[PDB]
Amino acid sequence: HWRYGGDPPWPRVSPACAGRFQSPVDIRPQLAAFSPALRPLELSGFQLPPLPELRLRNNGHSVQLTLPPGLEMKLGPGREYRALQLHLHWGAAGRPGSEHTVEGHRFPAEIHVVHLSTKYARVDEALGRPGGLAVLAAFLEEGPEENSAYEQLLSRLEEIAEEGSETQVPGLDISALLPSDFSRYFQYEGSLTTPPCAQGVIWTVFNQTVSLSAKQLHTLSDTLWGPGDSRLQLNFRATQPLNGRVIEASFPAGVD
Ligand SMILES: [Zn+2]
Repeated sequence: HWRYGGDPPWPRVSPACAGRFQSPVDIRPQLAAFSPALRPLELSGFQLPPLPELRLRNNGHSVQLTLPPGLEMKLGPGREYRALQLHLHWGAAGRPGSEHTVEGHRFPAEIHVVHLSTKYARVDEALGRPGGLAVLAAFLEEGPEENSAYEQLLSRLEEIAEEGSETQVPGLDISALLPSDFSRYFQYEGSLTTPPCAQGVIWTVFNQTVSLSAKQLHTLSDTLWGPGDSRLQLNFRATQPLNGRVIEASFPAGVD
């Protein structure tokens, strides 16, 4: 069972993790290719009613929320997706833990919403195929006040503190966990960021962050336990070389 960090490498057990087009990456906005074909993201069905409830589980590597059928996400013509699940990556006290970085800057945490192309019917069919999976990624930053949407999930972490434990949470507005600016993002082709590291994943990284209180960020990083009896912390993969890939930007960066 793979773990975050070390020692031992990931490719010893999962060779595809040594592929050339892996995620996450460092984003350098002044060097991204401006692409006016990248239009605002379109989501539908993300505002869920309270019932039915959704599964929330500590899998030892993250906390993962299973999404119900019917959430649709469109990256552009020919690029339509159904949402499957979301999960988080974080650091520890006084240490950030986002997966993507911007000019080498690491943010406190990161949310990933994983989607399946409408071209397939099962995740296993889509693994490794160009565009088969798409992930929406947003950075979580510290703001002054409590984020009410995130509190619906963060208040439930204590009951799933032990690795492998699960609970049920009321339906909520999944789009309220994401930034409000759907027009400004970066996009590139990469991989799953855990084994088996399958390539072909379309990554979309919002430029705008979401704000959580200091207490909420502490709740996220300090509540859960992983394998053995190590704290579930620093659960992010190191950034990977672009190897000639171009990151596109849906907007002009771009001055400083
Ligand atoms: Zn992830």
